[PDB]
Amino acid sequence: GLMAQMATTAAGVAVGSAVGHVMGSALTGAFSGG
Amino acid sequence: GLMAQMATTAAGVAVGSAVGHVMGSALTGAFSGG
Amino acid sequence: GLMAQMATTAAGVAVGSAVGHVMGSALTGAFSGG
Amino acid sequence: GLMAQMATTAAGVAVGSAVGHVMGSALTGAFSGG
Amino acid sequence: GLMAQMATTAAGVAVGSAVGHVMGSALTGAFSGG
Amino acid sequence: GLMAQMATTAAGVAVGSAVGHVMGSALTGAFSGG
Amino acid sequence: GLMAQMATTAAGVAVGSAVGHVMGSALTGAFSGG
Amino acid sequence: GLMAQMATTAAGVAVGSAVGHVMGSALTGAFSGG
Amino acid sequence: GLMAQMATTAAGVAVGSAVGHVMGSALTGAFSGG
Amino acid sequence: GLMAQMATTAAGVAVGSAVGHVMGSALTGAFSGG
Amino acid sequence: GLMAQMATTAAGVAVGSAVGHVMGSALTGAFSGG
Amino acid sequence: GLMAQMATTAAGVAVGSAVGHVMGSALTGAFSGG
Amino acid sequence: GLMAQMATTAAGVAVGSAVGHVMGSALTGAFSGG
Amino acid sequence: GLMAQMATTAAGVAVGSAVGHVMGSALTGAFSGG
Amino acid sequence: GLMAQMATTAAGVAVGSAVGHVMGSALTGAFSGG
Amino acid sequence: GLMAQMATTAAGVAVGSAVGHVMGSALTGAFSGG
Amino acid sequence: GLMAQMATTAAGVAVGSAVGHVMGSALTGAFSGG
Amino acid sequence: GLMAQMATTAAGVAVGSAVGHVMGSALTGAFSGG
Repeated sequence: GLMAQMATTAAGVAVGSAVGHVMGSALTGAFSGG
Repeated sequence: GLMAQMATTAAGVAVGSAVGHVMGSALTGAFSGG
Repeated sequence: GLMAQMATTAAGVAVGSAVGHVMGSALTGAFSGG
Repeated sequence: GLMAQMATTAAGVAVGSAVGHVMGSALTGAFSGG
Repeated sequence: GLMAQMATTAAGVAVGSAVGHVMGSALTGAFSGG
Repeated sequence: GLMAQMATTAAGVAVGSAVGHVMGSALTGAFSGG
Repeated sequence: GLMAQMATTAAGVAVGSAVGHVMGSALTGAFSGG
Repeated sequence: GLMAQMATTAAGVAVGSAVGHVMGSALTGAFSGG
Repeated sequence: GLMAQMATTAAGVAVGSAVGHVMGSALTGAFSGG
Repeated sequence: GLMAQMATTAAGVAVGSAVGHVMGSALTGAFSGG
Repeated sequence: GLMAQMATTAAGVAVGSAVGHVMGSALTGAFSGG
Repeated sequence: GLMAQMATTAAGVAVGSAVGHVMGSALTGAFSGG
Repeated sequence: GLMAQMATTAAGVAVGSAVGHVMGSALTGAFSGG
Repeated sequence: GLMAQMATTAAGVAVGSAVGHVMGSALTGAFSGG
Repeated sequence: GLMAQMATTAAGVAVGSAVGHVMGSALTGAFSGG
Repeated sequence: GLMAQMATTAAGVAVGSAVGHVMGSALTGAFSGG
Repeated sequence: GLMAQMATTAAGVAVGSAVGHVMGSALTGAFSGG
Repeated sequence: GLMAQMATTAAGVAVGSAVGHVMGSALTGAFSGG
């Protein structure tokens, strides 16, 4: 099979932009205030 | 089969924009205030 | 079969915009105030 | 006087998030399909 | 005087979230299909 | 006077995040499909 | 007066993140598809 | 099968932009305030 | 007066991150597809 | 099979830009405030 | 007056990171596809 | 199979840009504030 | 007056990192595909 | 199989640019504030 | 007045890093594909 | 199999640029503030 | 007045690193593909 | 098999540039502030 992700961005003026892609992966994260 | 995600963004002026894609993945997260 | 997600955004002026896609994934999250 | 904007975000798992702030500015944008 | 805007967001799992703030500004936008 | 913008972000797992700040500025943008 | 912008980001795992600050500036942009 | 990720970005003026790709990987992260 | 911009970033694992600051400047950009 | 990641960036003026690619790898990170 | 920009970055593992500062400058750029 | 990563960057003016590629590797990192 | 820019970077493992500073300068650039 | 990484960069004016490639390697790093 | 730029970098392992400083200068560049 | 890394850089004016390649190697590093 | 630029770099292992400083100078460059 | 690394650099004016290649080697480094 075909598994694809696409993301096209166009702008006259851009201040903040971000693109993130995740495919077939294991992500684990922990956060502690103190 | 075909599994696809698409996201097109166009703007004259953009201040805050973000695109996120997740496919076939395991994500685990924990948050603690203190 | 075909499983697709699409999202097109166009604007003259954009201040806050975000796009999120989730497909065939396991997401677990925990939040603690203190 | 005091003019302030605040935005706090916390999440166990976040896929798409964006924050935009505009203060005392002139923004002009134009969009054309073709 | 005091002019403030606040926005707090907390979630165990978040897919799409966006925050936008506008204060004392001039925004002009135009859109054309073709 | 005091003019301040703040934005705090915390997450166990983050895929797409973006922060944009505009203060006392002139932004002009134009977009053309073809 | 005091004009300040702040942005703090913390995450266990981050894939896409971006921070943009604009203060007292003139930005002009033009986009053409063809 | 074919597994592909694409991300095209075009802008007249860009201040903050970031692109992140993850495929078939194991990511583990830990955060401690103090 | 005091004009300051701050941006602090901390993460266990970071794939894509970018920080941009603009203060008291003139930016002009043009884009042409062909 | 074919596993490919692509990222094209074009801009008249760019201040902050970053591209990150991860494929078939093990990443482990730890952060301590003090 | 005092005009300062600060940017601190800390991470256990970093793949793509970039920091850009612009102050009191004139930037002009042009892009042509062909 | 074929495993490839590509990243093309073009800009009239670039201040901060960085490209990072990781393939089939083991990365371990530790951070301590004090 | 005082005009200063600071950028501190610390990481256990870093693959791609870049820092750019511009102050009181004139930058002009042109790009042509062919 | 074929495992390749490519990165092409072109700019009229470039202040900060860096390219990093990692393939089939073991990287270990430790950081201590004091 | 005082005009200073600082950039400190520390890492356990660094593959690609670059630092660029521009102050009170005129930079002109031209690029041609063919 | 074929394992190749390529990196081409072209610019009218370049202030800071660096290219790093790692293939099939063991890298270990330690950092101590004091 | 005082105009100073500083750049300190420390790393356990460094593969690619470069530092560039420009102050009060005129730089002109031209590039031609053929 | 074939294991090759290539890096081509061309610029009208270059101030800081460095190229580093590592293949099939063991690198160990230690750093101490005092």
